[PDB]
Amino acid sequence: MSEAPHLTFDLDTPGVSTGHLVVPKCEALSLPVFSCNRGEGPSLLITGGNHGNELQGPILARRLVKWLPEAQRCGRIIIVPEINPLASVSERIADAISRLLLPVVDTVLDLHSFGPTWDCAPSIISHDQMTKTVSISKAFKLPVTLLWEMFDTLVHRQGKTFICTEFGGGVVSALTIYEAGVRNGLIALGLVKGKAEYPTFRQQKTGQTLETTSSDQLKSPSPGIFEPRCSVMDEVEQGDVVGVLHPMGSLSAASIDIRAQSKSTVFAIRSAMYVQGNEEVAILARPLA
Amino acid sequence: SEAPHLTFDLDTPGVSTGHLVVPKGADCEALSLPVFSCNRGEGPSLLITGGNHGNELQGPILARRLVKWLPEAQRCGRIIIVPEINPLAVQAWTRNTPIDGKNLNRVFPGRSDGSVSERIADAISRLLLPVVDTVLDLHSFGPTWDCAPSIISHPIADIDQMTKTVSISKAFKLPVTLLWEHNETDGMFDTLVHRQGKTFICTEFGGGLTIYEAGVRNGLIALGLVKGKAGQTLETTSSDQLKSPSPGIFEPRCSVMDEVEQGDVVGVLHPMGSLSAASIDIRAQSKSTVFAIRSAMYVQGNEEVAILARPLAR
Repeated sequence: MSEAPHLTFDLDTPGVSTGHLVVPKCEALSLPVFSCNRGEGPSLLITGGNHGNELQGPILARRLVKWLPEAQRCGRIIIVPEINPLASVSERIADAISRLLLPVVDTVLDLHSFGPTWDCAPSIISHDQMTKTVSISKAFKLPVTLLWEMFDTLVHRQGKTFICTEFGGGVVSALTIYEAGVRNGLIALGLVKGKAEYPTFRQQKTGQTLETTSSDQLKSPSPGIFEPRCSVMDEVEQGDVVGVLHPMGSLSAASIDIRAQSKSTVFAIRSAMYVQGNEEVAILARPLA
Repeated sequence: SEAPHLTFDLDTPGVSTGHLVVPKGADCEALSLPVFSCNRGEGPSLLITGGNHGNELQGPILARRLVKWLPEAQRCGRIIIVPEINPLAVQAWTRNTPIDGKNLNRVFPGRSDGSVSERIADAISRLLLPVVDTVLDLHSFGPTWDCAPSIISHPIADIDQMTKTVSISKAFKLPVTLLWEHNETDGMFDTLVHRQGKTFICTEFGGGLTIYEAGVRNGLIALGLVKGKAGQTLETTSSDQLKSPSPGIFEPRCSVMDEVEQGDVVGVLHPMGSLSAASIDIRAQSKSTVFAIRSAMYVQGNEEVAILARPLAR
């Protein structure tokens, strides 16, 4: 009964506004929102914090909120740094974003997190508009642009362009790499002045387009303690040990090797942890044919 | 009913593998914790434990490496290893026991008719503790923390015991040996150290491994259990334990091993309910080294976010 979702300020108000997106009743959640409305030009929504466990997205989004008042040349940029603050309520949060934010933007940039248990390459993932989405994605000049075969559905259910930058909690994340990349996308979109620059990653200034399919998505054959045996960006040969699975019911039993099925690059890899059978423990990727 | 017991004989010469059976109780069925024992006759006795907490797997992994290496490397004595003392926690991805909510370490020596954590503690205390003089715990500092590969030594009033334990700890040759009177000694510490007068060594694993391997090998050499040829000593006091003044998103601004000056920003706190409000700086109270620091995460007011340390007086 009581109230629909609402914003605490008017999005048509020129300049900078800060307020909340109130999601109706657990009780009401008030998600802080930043909006800079500088008229005609590109309209972009930036979201972060799907995983309350890994906050590099939210930190990058807050930095952007402080910087955009001086740098934003035109258009409209809405920033919701933390989408899952408590992290049904998840349906109602999705609904609030769909009703109040998605209608006003043409593009959505999700600062998506895999969680603290994965390491992954600083990158953009993509699953006509595909050509547009892929060119815009490459314009970020991140170390990897991945063609990988739900929030993209919401965004697609309004026919908007969806860009997904991937964050993980492992050693490979690189916050300044992601900053440089997001700035390159805002430059590419025409929202801020400047020239795109590849950030230095692993002592290099390069971008690479890779693809991943089912054979490259390595899964555990059975339950146990997964131990990674490679790092993000490692070039592996077919048959190389990507990780080892240790059994928990016995210290005499053998461990199981988890091997790469083809020559490929380690895009993401799980940290050491207990996994069930058929759980993905490494994402490999290869260059396009 | 059933008492806790081992499924094999510790006095069996050579390498044995089996289980420690924790009987059924009021909250769950019996548990079988795998145990390794390498008996090479007369010499030092040692228990090595991992997996007291469930979100730390480097200890369990290191323990399993020792299980495979000690059959050829152990020269004498007896080494018992339990790579995961809290399988319930390891499997639930939880810090403490998911059934009873208890931190297995703080409940030692437990009780046979208590909750699951208490029965696990009772089983270890009745069957493993009485046969060892030294316990090595491969301890989870916290997966939300990055900390130096180290041993944290808690000051105690018994001078010889403190001297012996600190010397053995330093002989591991890890990056840091940290003197710290944290008073988080309920359970296992009080049991082994104060009640039993034993050598208790805690190696620290944060959530941020060949260092640890080499360290534990040096430790084993120093204990006379493995033959071979095998570092900063720092202290942390209350002014070195930095806390958030209010709830928000903590953002670290320094890394483990960084040497910070008095007044340097160690981290920043971003307020949770506002994008207009300014962030709060969390500063070092003295020139010190970063021993441990939290990962970017949500914190409540007065939560510890960084542990700084200073070199011990020479």
